[PDB]
Amino acid sequence: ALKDDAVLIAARGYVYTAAVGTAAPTPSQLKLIDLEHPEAWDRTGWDLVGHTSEDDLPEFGFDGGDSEVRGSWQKKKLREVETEEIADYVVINLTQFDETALELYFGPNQSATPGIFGVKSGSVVNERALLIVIVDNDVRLGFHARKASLKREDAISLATDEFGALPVRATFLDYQSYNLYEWIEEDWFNAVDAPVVYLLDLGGATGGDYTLLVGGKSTGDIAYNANASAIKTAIGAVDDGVAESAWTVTADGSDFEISGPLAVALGVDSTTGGSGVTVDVV
Amino acid sequence: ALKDDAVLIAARGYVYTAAVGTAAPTPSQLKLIDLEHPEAWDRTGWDLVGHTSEDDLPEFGFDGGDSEVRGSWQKKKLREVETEEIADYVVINLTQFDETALELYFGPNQSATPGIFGVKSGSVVNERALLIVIVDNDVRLGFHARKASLKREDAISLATDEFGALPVRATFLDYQSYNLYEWIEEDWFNAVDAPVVYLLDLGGATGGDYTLLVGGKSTGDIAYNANASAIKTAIGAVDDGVAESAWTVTADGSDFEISGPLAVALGVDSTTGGSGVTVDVV
Amino acid sequence: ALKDDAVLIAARGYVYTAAVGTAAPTPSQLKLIDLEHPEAWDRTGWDLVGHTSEDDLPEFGFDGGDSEVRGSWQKKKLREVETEEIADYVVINLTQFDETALELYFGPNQSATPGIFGVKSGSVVNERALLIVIVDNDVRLGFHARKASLKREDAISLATDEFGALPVRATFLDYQSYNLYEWIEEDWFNAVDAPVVYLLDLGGATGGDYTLLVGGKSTGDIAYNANASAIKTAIGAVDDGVAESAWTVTADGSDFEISGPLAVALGVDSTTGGSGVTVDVV
Amino acid sequence: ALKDDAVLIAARGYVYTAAVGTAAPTPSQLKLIDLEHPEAWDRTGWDLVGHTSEDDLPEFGFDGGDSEVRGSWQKKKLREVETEEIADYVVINLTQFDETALELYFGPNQSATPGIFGVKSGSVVNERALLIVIVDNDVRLGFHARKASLKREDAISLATDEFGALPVRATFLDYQSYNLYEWIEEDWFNAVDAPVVYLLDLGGATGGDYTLLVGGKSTGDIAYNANASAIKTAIGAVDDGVAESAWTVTADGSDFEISGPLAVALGVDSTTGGSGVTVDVV
Amino acid sequence: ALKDDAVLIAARGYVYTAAVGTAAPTPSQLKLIDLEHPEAWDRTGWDLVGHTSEDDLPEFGFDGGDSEVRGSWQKKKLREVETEEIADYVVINLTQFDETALELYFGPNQSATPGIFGVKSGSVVNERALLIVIVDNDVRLGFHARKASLKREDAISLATDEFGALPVRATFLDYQSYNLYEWIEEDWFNAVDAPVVYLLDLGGATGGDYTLLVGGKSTGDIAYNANASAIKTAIGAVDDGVAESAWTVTADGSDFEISGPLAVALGVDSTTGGSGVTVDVV
Repeated sequence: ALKDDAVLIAARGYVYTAAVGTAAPTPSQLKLIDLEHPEAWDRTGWDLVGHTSEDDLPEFGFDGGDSEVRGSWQKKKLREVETEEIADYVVINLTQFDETALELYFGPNQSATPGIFGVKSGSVVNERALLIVIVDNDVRLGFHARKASLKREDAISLATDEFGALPVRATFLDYQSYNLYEWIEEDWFNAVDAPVVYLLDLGGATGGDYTLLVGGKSTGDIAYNANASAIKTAIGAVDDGVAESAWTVTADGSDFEISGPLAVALGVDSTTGGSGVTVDVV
Repeated sequence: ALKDDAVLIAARGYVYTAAVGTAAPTPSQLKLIDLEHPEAWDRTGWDLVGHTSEDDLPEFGFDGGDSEVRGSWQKKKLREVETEEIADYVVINLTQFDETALELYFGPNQSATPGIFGVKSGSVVNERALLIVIVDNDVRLGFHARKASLKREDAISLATDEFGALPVRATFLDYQSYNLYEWIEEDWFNAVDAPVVYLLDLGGATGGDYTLLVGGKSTGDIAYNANASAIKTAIGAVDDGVAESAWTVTADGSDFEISGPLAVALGVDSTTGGSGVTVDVV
Repeated sequence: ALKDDAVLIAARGYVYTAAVGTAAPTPSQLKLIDLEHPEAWDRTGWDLVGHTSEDDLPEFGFDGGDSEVRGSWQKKKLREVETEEIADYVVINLTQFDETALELYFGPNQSATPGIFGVKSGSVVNERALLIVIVDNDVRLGFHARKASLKREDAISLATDEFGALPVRATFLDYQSYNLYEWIEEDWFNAVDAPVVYLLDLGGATGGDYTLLVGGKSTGDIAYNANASAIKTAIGAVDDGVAESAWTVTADGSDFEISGPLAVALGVDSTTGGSGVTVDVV
Repeated sequence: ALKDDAVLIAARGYVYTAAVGTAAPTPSQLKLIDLEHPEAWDRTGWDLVGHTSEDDLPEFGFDGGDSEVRGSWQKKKLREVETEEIADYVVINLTQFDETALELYFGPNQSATPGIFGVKSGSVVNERALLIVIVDNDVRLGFHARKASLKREDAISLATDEFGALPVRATFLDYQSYNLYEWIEEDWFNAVDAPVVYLLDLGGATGGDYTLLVGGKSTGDIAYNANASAIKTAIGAVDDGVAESAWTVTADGSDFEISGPLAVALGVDSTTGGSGVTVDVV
Repeated sequence: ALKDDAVLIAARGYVYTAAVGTAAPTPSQLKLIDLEHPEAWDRTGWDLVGHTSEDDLPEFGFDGGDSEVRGSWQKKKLREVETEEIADYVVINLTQFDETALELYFGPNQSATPGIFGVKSGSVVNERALLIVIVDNDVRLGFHARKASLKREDAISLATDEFGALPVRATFLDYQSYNLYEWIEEDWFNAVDAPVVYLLDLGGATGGDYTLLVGGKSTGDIAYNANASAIKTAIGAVDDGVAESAWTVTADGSDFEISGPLAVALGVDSTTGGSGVTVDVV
């Protein structure tokens, strides 16, 4: 279904890392968590990766994944076969230059003396857990990987007016029978299939009649004191392809549930009392 | 011929998916369905895939089709032959981060937990039927594939001022006896030579209780010596998608002419017997 | 051989198609035919492909034609060879989504059902004749191929703010003893060597004198009373590489028709009232 | 048609806001409303925005809408296309500096303490429903929008001569099933298309004759006791060819009434007794 | 050459619309129609657009039309070309706010309820035919666009001291091989020449058999044409708005000559006395 609440702009976001395997905040915690302070979290061990580029948001790419359509002499297209496997990564453009951000790009500090960061000959291993939180007016698309192997992706960028940047690629590694990686919103994933209810209210009406509008098409006159079976009858009697048995209607005085296969609204109202009729959605 | 009705401009459109092999709404239904609610339709089983990007529309690409002109020593240019056969697809840029629209990009949820969606490996099988309805003015060009294999086309896009995108390539695969895919629009493809008319008999009968069928559904019942308006309003049955204003009827007292946007058939023949009744195309 | 009328701009134009081998309008008919009604022509069998994009006109490309020069130890750089045979084509961007334009891009309709256009796996032949008429402001350069093989050249283009398009490539194939393709225009292919001639009016102005500007050199003064031989030797007097044997001068009664190796223009007029002196092409 | 009372001068007016989606008063019960008091209206939830400026009235602008005329190589001037979607908005200038004016412009108060309105780093979402009323001599055109995104349009004005003001732009946006905004006035939109009728009242006549006129043209004398068909014949008999069959005529009280495609009036009158003949629209 | 009649001043005017393709009144009707009542004309169904700004007269602008001069390496100036085709339009400042004006600004009314006018998005199509009649000294330069696509030009204008306005642009489009617009005036655009005459030749004739077409309808019966000029007070009495003084008539022996503002056509009188009366143009 088309949901307008789940279309996402990445307007601000945060990136965290920890020793491999650490649990991210649970999907109920992630909406209450304070993002700038990993020292305050109930899921301890996360810490911030430092500032990250506004121009270069994390690129959730892949490499490999080529495939060909194959078939017999008889039927030319019957399976699509992978030539080589997908491998999954994210590219992160760090911009802070502390040890806390050079360590992801170069690997662990190779010298112990104060005020320097030392580097050795190549092929160091730098596996780390990764958490990312993309935040849009307090909707929070969370992403977590139990293990990722980090490597530098391209040269260190410098400029005279833009920020310098340390582009690092995290490649996702399968860890200890956990998932490869994982997305964390309470309201969007494995959520309960609750049908839409139009919450009609007669609003203190007295005398006269009103008309429902369903799928953009209008029913007849509904009396200010009509019952649930009559309302269900009048919606089902709209010339619009769905039977009466497709609908439900349930009552509490002025309050009604209406629910079924199409959108419901109000056309004309002449019910001469209170606010007149209204229609909310649950 | 040149026609100005058929220069498509595709300003809005809806993308739907279903389990492999499910049929689309027919050419005469496509002109009448409510597009935003797939649970209302005849030809059930479709689900709306969610928001699709307004700039990166579905691209109907193909790979292969490499072709060479050939001929023998005596006759230099006699055939054009395909060195590689046409592997055929449509690329949809989904822009919604629900389970309903990640499932096409990553395969099924792979975890039990409420509020989480997980990933395991690069390889998955994700085969679906596809329907696209492309709308401008009143023309609604449909496109239907009985079986398509879905894979991710490239990286998840993110930006600070434009919606994040989940691009999937649907690649078409051959499904038993059926076409690889069908374009659907009643006004254009296989169009009838002249606007169709159906005959109906009163035939010198008596007593004359009978029932019609339109759009696969039975009318209200019709009596002896019925007026053209009485037949027209009985054909205007509220089980259908079509208003009485769209139908037309005419008569010679013995015989009737009927015409409109759906086919007419005899639902139940005249209960009194006698000379009986029939219905057919003129 | 500079001819400004023959410098073509394709500002408007038409594309037609018919069963293989069908004959185009003769060059003398091509000036008379009504280009939007092929049903009316003296050459029966043509019909239009429908609308074509304005931005992307027919592209008369070719593939192959690679060649090299080769020799022997006996004899250096002996002969050229064409190492693969040149393969002409034209690409037409159709824009109707009607059956009359889907059938060129997808081959024949694979479904008998009214309102749908089925497509199937594998190769489809779709050989047919082609006629194109390019209409530069009342000159009509036609082009005809008695057999072309039509294949889809690229993806269907869809956009929200520009007409959708179906690129078809028509490769040209040899048919019987006929040419591969022909350009048809009565004025300027295989036409007569029409003489270029100048008319010196002299239609009044009894008294006074004028020069003539020949090849951009002025001759001296000549009087209104002059005869054909006097005009000839005055034209022949200039320094510029030509003499009285190269020129011709003739008269329609004090009104001179002249020809030769160089252009002639009015130079300077000083004749009496009456506006007689003027020179221009026949 | 020309309607001299549908020409609007925006001499006075009022502006109101509410939570997203709340209904405005219906047009029946917009005539009765007390506009200074948005408490105790027909439909509740509205609040007054405060004093809007007296010279810089609300302006119903829009952004985008650049459209271009598309074509084809065969025929140009096919359908026109919008290259940008029209973004309707209204700009309102508020002369008040109280919290009810500042929370439209800055978004909600960022401070809890009495007697201050603290504000903070921007990007604040401020969606609101909007109602505007224009008042002109007892006709009262209203306007209503279900959702608008309010934002600051330009700098705050201050001066020593005339009141300061805050400019705010309300961009209209879609909100579920409903229209973008709706104009409200009872006698104008969707009102019954009733034809014009003229009463011809004989004013207490006792004898004599009179000339009627139509479209500025007179007709021959009508007796004080002429019947409906006689006057219908005589008014239909004039030069201009609006013949008898174009006219409807009726009678009661010994008077007559006329209706038809041209306006009617009284010319010369010789009728004895009473006021003489009388005629006007009824 | 110059004349002072054709120096238009546009002191008053009218603007009309209708369904696409309908025909304006002919040049000889436009001189005698009554402009305020489109239901009276018997040309077709036009409707009057309502009041228009009394000082923002219609602006017949255009977009595009840019041009430059092309050449060659030999010759620098050989033809002028236009890089964009002329996109013609007219801008009309409507000023009444009734539905008959708002339909042209916002497109057709999207709300079904009494007293509410609604709108939802761009990509609406609002094709109409357009007629403008520009009046001074009762000369009437008409203008007629066969198909025009109306859109809003800029914002609704509201003011405290002069009328509000609804600026619409109508862009002219090609319809079905007609002119994209026409200017209509019988005295100016063609046949600026001595007035047309029709000759009737009586032949061999007897008796009061009669019929004579003028303006498409028969004149009333006349006895044997037996008196000179006696066709006056019949022509100029059954005349559709052009009385006796408009008609100039002469007769001698077998010959009657007739001239005036509307065409005389076929007639046949006094049959069986010989060859009968006959008619032709001079």
